[PDB]
Amino acid sequence: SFNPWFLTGFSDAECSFSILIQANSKYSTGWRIKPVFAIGLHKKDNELLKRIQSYLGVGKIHIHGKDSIQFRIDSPKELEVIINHFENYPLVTAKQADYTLFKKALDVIKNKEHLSQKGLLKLVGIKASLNLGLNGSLKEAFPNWEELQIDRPSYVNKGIPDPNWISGFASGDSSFNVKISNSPTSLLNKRVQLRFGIGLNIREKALIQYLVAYFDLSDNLKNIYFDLNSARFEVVKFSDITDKIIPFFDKYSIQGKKSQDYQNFKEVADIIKSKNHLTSEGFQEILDIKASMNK
DNA sequence: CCTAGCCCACAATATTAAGGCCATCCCC
DNA sequence: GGGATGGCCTTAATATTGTGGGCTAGGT
Ligand SMILES: [Ca+2]
Ligand SMILES: [Ca+2]
Repeated sequence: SFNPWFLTGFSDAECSFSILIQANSKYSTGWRIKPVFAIGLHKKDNELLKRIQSYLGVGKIHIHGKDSIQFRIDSPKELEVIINHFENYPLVTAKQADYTLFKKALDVIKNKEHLSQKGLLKLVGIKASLNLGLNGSLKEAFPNWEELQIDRPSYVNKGIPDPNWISGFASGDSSFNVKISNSPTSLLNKRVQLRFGIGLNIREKALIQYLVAYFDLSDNLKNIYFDLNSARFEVVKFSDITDKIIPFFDKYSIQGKKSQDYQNFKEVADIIKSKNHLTSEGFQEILDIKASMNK
């Protein structure tokens, strides 16, 4: 029906676990509490989110913006489903720490304890270390938030669990693109390369290393980059793309809007492999393909 | 009244999708 | 060594997580 590791991979890429504490005097604490699991996608991926909706058997899909939709689960009863899933197919990235805090928050909630002052203070303390933390509104309303705040759970990376996790994740958080460049020394005075990359935040250094080892690219100790904010890898060696990247994703396939892109990626790979990118007709073919990708 | 169900829609910054150009390879 | 690819480094414009707000119903 729907591979469960892909779902965890896609969720590592795309989901978010929020606990919203919204100011509202119609409530007895002055605050409403909203637990939200959410994946936001372009309107073009409504069918992917519908598949996810049936797989889980819970959740609703709503208009999210001019050309976007959101799959949302906000009920504590229905969130039992999404929690059970991840207990069985755990998040691989640091998101797992946001998830752990979301669980703790949800216990306060399932026990109606968020409707007391003691419970609210607990949630502020949990929310302090969750995603973007407290807005200004909460810091004003709870000046002692620093003391309430809880230790972010520490995150040690235990590895890639299943090849489907990779395609789930890559479906949301990888890039397939055409790298056009000037070439003085070539007869066309222009040049093409294919590029597959994944760019994450530096706290995922270990994951980026585990990924490059998984594809069998780790050879040489390079094409991996650690900027101060970003850990990244990019494959541009045509043989590496042809023999390691494509064969993987032919088997564990990219899903959603990025598959239209993977498909064009391969079209271009077919043109290069046949040396037709050295003719101007072919190089235009590629430029035309490129224009229509990711855009 | 006091709550959650359900829905639409913004924010700012991490991400996504590239682009420049030196180093290096190899068929010839 | 002409003609091509590999790889390190850089970056803009805005999707992407993450969030904010309000209408509604139902129990008590
Ligand atoms: Ca992501
Ligand atoms: Ca993504």
